[PDB]
Amino acid sequence: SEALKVVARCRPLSRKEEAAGHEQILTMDVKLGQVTLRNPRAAPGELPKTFTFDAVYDASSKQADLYDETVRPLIDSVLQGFNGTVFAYGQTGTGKTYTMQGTWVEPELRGVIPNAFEHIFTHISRSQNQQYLVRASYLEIYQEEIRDLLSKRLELKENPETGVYIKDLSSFVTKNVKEIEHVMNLGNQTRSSRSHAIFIITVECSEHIRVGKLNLVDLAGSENLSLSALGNVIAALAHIPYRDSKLTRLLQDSLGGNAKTIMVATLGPASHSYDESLSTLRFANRAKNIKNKPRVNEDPKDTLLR
Ligand SMILES: Nc1ncnc2c1ncn2[C@@H]1O[C@H](COP(=O)(O)OP(=O)(O)O)[C@@H](O)[C@H]1O
Ligand SMILES: [Mg+2]
Repeated sequence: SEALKVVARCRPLSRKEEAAGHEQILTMDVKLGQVTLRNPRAAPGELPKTFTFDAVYDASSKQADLYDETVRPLIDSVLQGFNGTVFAYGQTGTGKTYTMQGTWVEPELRGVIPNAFEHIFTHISRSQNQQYLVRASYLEIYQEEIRDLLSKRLELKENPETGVYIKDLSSFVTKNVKEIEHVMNLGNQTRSSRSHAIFIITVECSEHIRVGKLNLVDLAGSENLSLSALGNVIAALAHIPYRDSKLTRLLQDSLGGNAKTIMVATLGPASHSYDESLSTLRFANRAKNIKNKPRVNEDPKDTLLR
């Protein structure tokens, strides 16, 4: 058993936003993992609300910090045959994509996905007397239709032993960071604030075989039936209605199941979005009272897939 780990990230205030006359209202205390929100429409005597998380990251926080401190251990577990999930929840414009992919490709500015690639293949090539098979899949849920970004409309099936899976989901084998970076490139080329993006990395490992799955999820902006389903599942967990959306059926394991999960609550510092921030913080605050039970995974001799 283990708690869902929630962390907060806040992007900088923009010139554009200050030009419009918007005050900053989000403050963080990085030592204490805390977020504080001023209500710009607050009565005299009212105290800001403070939320506490496992870690917080503010405007001056760098991409490597967030990776090495919060996410790197999740990916080391995946390398040892655990299932892991990272997902970014937040208002459009607050940095879900910046966090997950990066907007820039340079090593210092990459997001969690391209760093996970670096991490994974460095480990592999440091490894000895051990064969790893890495496969990557890249899909999108839009209007509760699963689309395959690397092909199409795909269907969801729930078999007894194996579990919940997707029919005909393409899944490319990747020897390199170069090769797995090409897959993500072609996926992005096929693709945004209304859709959910899921990047899946599997690592079969033989020394005698383990398998770890990693879901790297960039959700639709919290402003959409799937965000509502996720809203209700979290609330029940913290009868869970997983079947109310394609998204919550897929993340079934990451939310009260067989996986290590990290939520990245992404926030904007500005006064025009007090209510959207509040909603995110409250949601991130429920999420941290969710308990998963991650196990290490066996893998059959026969894992032949196309
Ligand atoms: N921490 C950050 N530091 C610098 N720029 C950021 C940060 N977070 C977001 N941005 C930038 O602000 C914009 C919004 O980020 P994005 O990830 O696209 O938001 P979302 O995907 O949640 O809609 C992008 O241009 C992005 O490059
Ligand atoms: Mg985005």
